[PDB]
Amino acid sequence: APAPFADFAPPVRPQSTLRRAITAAYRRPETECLPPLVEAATQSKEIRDAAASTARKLIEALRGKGVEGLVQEYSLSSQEGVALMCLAEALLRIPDTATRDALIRDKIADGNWKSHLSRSLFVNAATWGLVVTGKLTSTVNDRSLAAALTRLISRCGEPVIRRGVDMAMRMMGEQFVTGETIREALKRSKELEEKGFSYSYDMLGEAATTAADAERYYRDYESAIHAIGKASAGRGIYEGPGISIKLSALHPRYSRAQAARVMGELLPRVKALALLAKNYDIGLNIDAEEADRLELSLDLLEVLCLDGDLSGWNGMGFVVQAYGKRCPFVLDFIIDLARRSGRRIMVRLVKGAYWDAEIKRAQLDGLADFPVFTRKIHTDVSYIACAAKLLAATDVVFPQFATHNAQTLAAIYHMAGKDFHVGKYEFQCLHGMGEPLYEEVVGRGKLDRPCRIYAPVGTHETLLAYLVRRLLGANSSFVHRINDPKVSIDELIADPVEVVRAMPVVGAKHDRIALPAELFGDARTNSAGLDLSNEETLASLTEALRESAAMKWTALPQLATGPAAGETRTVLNPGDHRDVVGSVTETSEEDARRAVRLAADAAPDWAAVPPSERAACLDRAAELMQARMPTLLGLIIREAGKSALNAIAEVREAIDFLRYYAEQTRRTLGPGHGPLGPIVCISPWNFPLAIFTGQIAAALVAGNPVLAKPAEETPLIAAEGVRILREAGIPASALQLLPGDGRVGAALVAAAETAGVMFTGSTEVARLIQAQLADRLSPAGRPIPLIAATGGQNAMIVDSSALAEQVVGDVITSAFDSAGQRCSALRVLCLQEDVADRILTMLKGALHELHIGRTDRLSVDVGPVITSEAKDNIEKHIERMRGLGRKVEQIGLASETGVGTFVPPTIIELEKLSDLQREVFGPVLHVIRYRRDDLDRLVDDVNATGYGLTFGLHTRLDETIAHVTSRIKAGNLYINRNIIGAVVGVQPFGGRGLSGTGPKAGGPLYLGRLVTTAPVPPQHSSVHTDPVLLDFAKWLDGKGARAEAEAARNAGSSSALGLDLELPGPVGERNLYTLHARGRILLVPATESGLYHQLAAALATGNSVAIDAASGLQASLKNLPQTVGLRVSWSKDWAADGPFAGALVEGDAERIRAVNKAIAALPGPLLLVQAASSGEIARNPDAYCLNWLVEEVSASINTAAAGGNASLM
Ligand SMILES: Cc1cc2c(cc1C)N(C[C@H](O)[C@H](O)[C@H](O)COP(=O)(O)OP(=O)(O)OC[C@H]1O[C@@H](n3cnc4c(N)ncnc43)[C@H](O)[C@@H]1O)c1[nH]c(=O)[nH]c(=O)c1N2
Ligand SMILES: NC(=O)c1ccc[n+]([C@@H]2O[C@H](COP(=O)([O-])OP(=O)(O)OC[C@H]3O[C@@H](n4cnc5c(N)ncnc54)[C@H](O)[C@@H]3O)[C@@H](O)[C@H]2O)c1
Ligand SMILES: *C(=O)CC[C@H](N)C(=O)O
Ligand SMILES: [Mg+2]
Repeated sequence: APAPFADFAPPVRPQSTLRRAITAAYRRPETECLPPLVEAATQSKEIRDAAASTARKLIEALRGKGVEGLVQEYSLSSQEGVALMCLAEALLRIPDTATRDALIRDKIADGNWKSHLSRSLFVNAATWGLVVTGKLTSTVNDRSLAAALTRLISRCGEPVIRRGVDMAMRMMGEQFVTGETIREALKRSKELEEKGFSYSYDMLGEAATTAADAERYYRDYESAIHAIGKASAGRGIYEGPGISIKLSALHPRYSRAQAARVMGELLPRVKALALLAKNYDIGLNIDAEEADRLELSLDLLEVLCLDGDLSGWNGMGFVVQAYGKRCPFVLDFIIDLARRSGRRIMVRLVKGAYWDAEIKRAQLDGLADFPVFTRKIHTDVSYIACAAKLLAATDVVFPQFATHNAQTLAAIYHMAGKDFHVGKYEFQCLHGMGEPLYEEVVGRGKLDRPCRIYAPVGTHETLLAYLVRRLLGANSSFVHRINDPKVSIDELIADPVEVVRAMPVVGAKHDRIALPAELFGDARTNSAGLDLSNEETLASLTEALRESAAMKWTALPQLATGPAAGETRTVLNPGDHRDVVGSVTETSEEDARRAVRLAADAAPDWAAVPPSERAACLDRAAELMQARMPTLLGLIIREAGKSALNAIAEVREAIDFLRYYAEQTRRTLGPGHGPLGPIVCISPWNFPLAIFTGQIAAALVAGNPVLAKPAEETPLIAAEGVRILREAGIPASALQLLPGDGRVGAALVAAAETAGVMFTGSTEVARLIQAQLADRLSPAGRPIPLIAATGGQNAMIVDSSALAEQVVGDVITSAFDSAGQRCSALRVLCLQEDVADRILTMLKGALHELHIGRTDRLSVDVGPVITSEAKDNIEKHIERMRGLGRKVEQIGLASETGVGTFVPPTIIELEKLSDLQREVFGPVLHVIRYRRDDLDRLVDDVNATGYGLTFGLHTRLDETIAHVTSRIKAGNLYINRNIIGAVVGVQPFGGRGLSGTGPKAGGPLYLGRLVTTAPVPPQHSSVHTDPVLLDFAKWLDGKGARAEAEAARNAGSSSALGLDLELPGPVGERNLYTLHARGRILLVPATESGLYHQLAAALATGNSVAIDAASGLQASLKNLPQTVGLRVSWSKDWAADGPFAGALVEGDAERIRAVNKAIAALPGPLLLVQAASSGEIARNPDAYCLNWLVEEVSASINTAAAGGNASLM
């Protein structure tokens, strides 16, 4: 068999000294990067004065030389302007100019435009918003825009419509693009080519999703090289036109993880285009993209420049991004490569276009620092220093200075000195934007320095795809400052080098941008990830992973008295059974019962450890796991079948649980919050470290000793987690490990001294535990608390406003990551009928680009399922659907998978959602289509499964967001992003119905469930009072029940219903946390006062009730106000009147036990039950705790989804 990790992530080539200098600078501190940049960018006082003069002379011409004018002519509001442009865009999608004018004249200008024009008019309004207002809104308020469009048409008629159409036509055909086609762009370029300009054409392709998209982009590029070469007609690479390409357009898996495919499949295609450009002797420039593709692209640039088939041509070009901390070392490397190869490489120096996306990515991944600067002035100094380096090597490279900043331009112009010849260097600008400035530079009558115009080419659809990124003209852009008339010229010709030099601390990070580790401020330290695009990281990880596979991992029954003997068997890698991972010794049912007794007898000693010291253990346990992360990664990869990327996330999530529960402890717990006692923690195989650790850390920090029962498939990583927690100071008596199967779990739950159970697993097993536990009562006569986190049937809804490329990406990740073995995984994709065929073609194309196999290779996307039984179960489902006529799409599996348990990613097209009647825990996406008027019915079908865990929605339309998020009943919502990877303390995780009891893991109510008296969580309060509660309290006052009326009003104030908070997280995301009503609560009263207390508790938290008619208390609620009676029903057959969302029970100990057994028999969800005796209701106003009568909802909205980040102005 192949040696573990012997082929994890070998580099494309051995890393030269010059390449190593690049990698070493990836995330270098910003205070280290600047001093050498300032040294390099300095110039004589004489030069700086001449620079500021030239830069002032340029800026004064500009100030002395469209959509705004339209808004003025018709006195449009901002929303009218935006809506008018969306209307124009949709009228231009009408091809025949005469048909269009007839629709305007006879139907639009008069009738409701809403009849004549399956896709909102306002799909692109975020982009038109930028045009009109200069500000970017992530989503579209389509009801506001509809009203504005009606208003402006009813006011001004066909004339305003005509003017909108012509404006949009001019902007889309001549301003945003030089032309719609390359032939048209070439015809339009004649005029400025005569005035001394040159051109390079950008064909607006990028981010291929399928093989078909990449082939299409390739032939687009090929056919443009022909038109450009023919038009060039021998002018050469400096005077004549060239083309610019993006590598992500030519392959659907352009990434370091797929480097072998990139060199074998993408390189040959770039070489064939370059050969064509060589024959016409035109430039071919490789555009720069995200920071994690930079070094990968250098390997393509190296091979192309050493390829003798391309010799004799100096047209190959390459962009370098000055906002990147690697820029000067990249330039050293290129300059040396130009010397070795003898190719005069065309180096286009830009600042960079992905800034806010890079900030968000680094934060999300928990990396050590950013790969770009965080102050714009730092990018300027870097640009000017790299320009000096490039102007010293014009013998071997051709520098191309792409900038619109007049201060940068003047600096470069004077730095280059008096000698110039065409071919020494050039400036560059963007079509429609930079000509005014550079019409003051080009020509013998100005500065006599040439400028290449970068010219987008594309249809309306194409230009709009990333027209937002191109606009971002933000609060720090030179283009934005030259307009702003409160900015003086003296301000605009300020020298960035001298300003940075005289700052108190050179190169300081931006004050308002958090390093990834500091995302949560003083609350806690963020866990740290690893950069799998960093060759140094991959190299050192390769060795640690190899060394992890040599260990003899074991897991034993670690009882309080010491290791126990038992039945021993191997643990095999699910991706290859020949790979023995370790040995597990499993627990006898006798030692299971014995461990509970030792924990019971040791419980007082652990409760007596002060909360702050308990949390301090957890903080030490977090630090141990961060240090051992590489070794833990390797065990999770091989024991549980996970990819390295999913193993990193899992170890982070364990670290985060430990620090989050430690901080929550420091915020809440005191002497009056006593532990429950021994808690049994039972966990699933699919997050074998994270969920394992989170349940145990919570229970322990709340003062409870713990019996940890790991899933039988993943004991080894569990045993390691317990080793670490004990090393951190958890005493052996406080944390005992009991490996084994469901019998060991069932014996622990049943044991006499078990005070609480934390279960994560399947819904049916949680139903068996609930049944065990209804037989039992605590020594105080109350039910044994149960937290059950169970399965999901998670849907995503996509309408015709979504961007297919974003959707396919989020779907492929949500459904097939970890082979779909996430409780959160996407199970049902719901596609609006108009875009269903297009998205499904893309999805299937992207499916076939996934790599399935054993997960000790970075190249693997989808690993094995955990066992042969899981495989057989998943494959039964697939073949059933296949036998019912449903279209089934499956990738092909390589024969190497036969040594493991694999299921291929699978797409199944269903007719109705009720076709699918059970959670299928594998890589199996079901697809259904819906018509837009049936959206509300669709949300019902989603809710009707009974599950309620994760849910996703892709739309740009506020009315659809409002509608859908107010009707879906699920605990974790996701807008315009994937639906997996909830982050501790940011998206507190957990659902409702068949998906769990709550409270949410990694949320502020979790610890309260594990003590006898719940504390008040941080920020847990609400100023809102439920109005039916208030009517009930008045009814009680009317009936003479003064004391109960007062209790009712106190419950109204104590309720946290309506709490609405935003939680700190990464930039580019809004993460919200809210408390809602749970639903209909089953009330089982014994006395009239008991019923009034129960009803006040339920109403104060927004719930309706079903009251046990067998109680005989019907006459205690005569003459209810109508508002309260709407919320009240009576029930004789509890099972018929479900599903309920909780229960309140009054009785003595045996009444409680009987009612509890009858509630556990109700079909459907596990109910969170609270019981109290009549005397407890009288003595304790919190006998029924309001924390468990509300439902937590987490929502995460990707606010960078329109293409940029507004807040990072
Ligand atoms: C001809 C041509 C061709 C291209 C490009 C430009 C031109 C003129 N660009 C885009 C370029 O990188 C840049 O985004 C804009 O052109 C604006 O730069 P200026 O010098 O015009 O303006 P300006 O001088 O106002 O500089 C603005 C720039 O500063 C940076 N910035 C803003 N805030 C910052 C902060 N807080 N911290 C650090 N930096 C900050 C950004 O890079 C921003 O673009 C590009 N880009 C790319 O990545 N790949 C490519 O292939 C191209 N192609
Ligand atoms: N809501 C969540 O946060 C969440 C997270 C992960 C997984 N899950 C769910 O867990 C399931 C997959 O994991 P699984 O296959 O390991 O679950 P499972 O129900 O098969 O097994 C879970 C655990 O319970 C034990 N067990 C089995 N029978 C038992 C019994 N009669 N009494 C006591 N313990 C018993 C097992 O040994 C194991 O430790 C899926 O349904 C998935 O959706 C939910
Ligand atoms: C379920 O398996 C846990 C999944 C995790 N919380 C996530 O991916 O959100
Ligand atoms: Mg099982």
